[PDB]
Amino acid sequence: VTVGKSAPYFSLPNEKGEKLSRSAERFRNRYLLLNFWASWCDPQPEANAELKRLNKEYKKNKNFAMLGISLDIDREAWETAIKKDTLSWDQVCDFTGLSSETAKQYAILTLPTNILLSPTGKILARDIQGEALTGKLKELL
Amino acid sequence: TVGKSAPYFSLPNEKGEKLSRSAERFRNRYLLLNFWASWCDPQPEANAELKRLNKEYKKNKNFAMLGISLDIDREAWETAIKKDTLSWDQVCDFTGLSSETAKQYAILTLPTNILLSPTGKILARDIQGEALTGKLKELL
Amino acid sequence: VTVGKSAPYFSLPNEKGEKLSRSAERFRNRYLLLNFWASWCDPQPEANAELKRLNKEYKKNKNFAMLGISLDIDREAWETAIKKDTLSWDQVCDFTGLSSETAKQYAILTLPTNILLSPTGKILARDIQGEALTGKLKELL
Amino acid sequence: KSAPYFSLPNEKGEKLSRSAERFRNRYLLLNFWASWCDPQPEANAELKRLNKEYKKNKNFAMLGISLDIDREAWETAIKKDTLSWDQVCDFTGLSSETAKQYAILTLPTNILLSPTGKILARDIQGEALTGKLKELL
Repeated sequence: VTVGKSAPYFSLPNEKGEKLSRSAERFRNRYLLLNFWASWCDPQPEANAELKRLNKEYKKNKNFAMLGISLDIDREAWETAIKKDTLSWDQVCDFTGLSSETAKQYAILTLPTNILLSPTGKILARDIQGEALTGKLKELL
Repeated sequence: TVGKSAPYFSLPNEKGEKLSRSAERFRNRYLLLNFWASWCDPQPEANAELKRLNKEYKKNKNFAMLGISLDIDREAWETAIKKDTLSWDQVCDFTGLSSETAKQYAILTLPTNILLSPTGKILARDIQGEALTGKLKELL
Repeated sequence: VTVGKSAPYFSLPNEKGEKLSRSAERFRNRYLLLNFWASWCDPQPEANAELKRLNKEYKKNKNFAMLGISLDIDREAWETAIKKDTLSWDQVCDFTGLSSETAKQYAILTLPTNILLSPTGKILARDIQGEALTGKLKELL
Repeated sequence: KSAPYFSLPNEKGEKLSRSAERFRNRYLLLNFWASWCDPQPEANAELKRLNKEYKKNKNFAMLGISLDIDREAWETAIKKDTLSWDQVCDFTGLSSETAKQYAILTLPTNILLSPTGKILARDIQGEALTGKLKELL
């Protein structure tokens, strides 16, 4: 799952229990930024500022979506961090933690970690953050 | 607690009748205990996933679910049971935070799920989401 | 530990690991409001708003103090709630959770619960909240 | 339950196991942590106090197991927080097989083992930790 490979399938429940995949209508045929995080890693002030910024900036852009994938094991901790940190974009978590199959299939090694996917489900960037991320999204969007 | 025997309990249900694991409706089955209380139930998805499981395995005779509440008020307890349609067996002995059941099962926070094997061994605890449903999908 | 009994001894670590007891300089000779809570029981907007009001109203008043005693078992979850909810007063937690010795000795049955102590360490009111708490303190201070 | 086998390299690159001379036949406190996820200072401050308190007690040892993937962040953290007891890391991160086998789901996490390798307690902090050790040692 290096850059240019196909992104592994996922189907993970959101804050309302609805399972989301890349082929959901909110995500299909878009550049999709996945941000892997967990409440038990907070605070992440710098990582969340960049994400919040990108979420406001491309709010209306139909070619972009963001999905938070949490490695929380407790839905109360997960929701509390979503509310406290205003994580307003789509959020999913299957409460498996460090043993998460999705983290393992995405080869995620530390948290937080951003993975950028192309409209055809190809990995375009791994652990992209900061200026490099703002830059990349400017070019692509 | 994983691997040790589940402590004995005898707790009254909504009608006032005492239940233990040796009850006919529980014995020799995988038994999911969910500890909860109406006064500490801040995430609706906790009950919704248990409702989905109750529906999904209701015809499986090797599975049963038991809600144990740390409520202290019978009326708040029955009200939450109806409000969220907690259909499976429901017990409560009205001791609250000093519940001896909770202390023997090493229940430290609410809500907590504990999965017991047919001979009463603790197989898993504190499980939610895929950690809960994948484990059950494997056992049943 | 009914009203008019002695408050049991406690010695519990705060956010910096210092053990606090009723005999600490910050609490001695003061009316002491204990609030028992847990991050795993949130949100509690009504309860917190009430405590936050009192904290502010009586900040200058050297005869009144507040102490949050949490039944959290995880430091991170407890701190996250302290910050999200701005629980500025003193906070202690020994990470024993719902079987806590302190909870049991104060005969706390549910959460959140307030216990009001006198300067001599005697129990003035158990499970006191809302208007009854605002009026009781006006009357005492 | 029994403690899975591991063999992990320390700061000097030597492999350590529960069977190592320095751990064998002792109560062993394992602390799982990483420098990239250590947001609460009191986690380490309490372990440092225990390291100090039980220093002479030869029935007891501590081992830190880090999920770091960068040797320089790992050692910097060890020096900064003065993590003076034994430290291992094998640089696999969240994919750590040791973390998976000990069912470590979140960080930090403490696991207490008996001399014979059985998991006596896990996920304990504060009085849950210091009280259980007082009662064993």
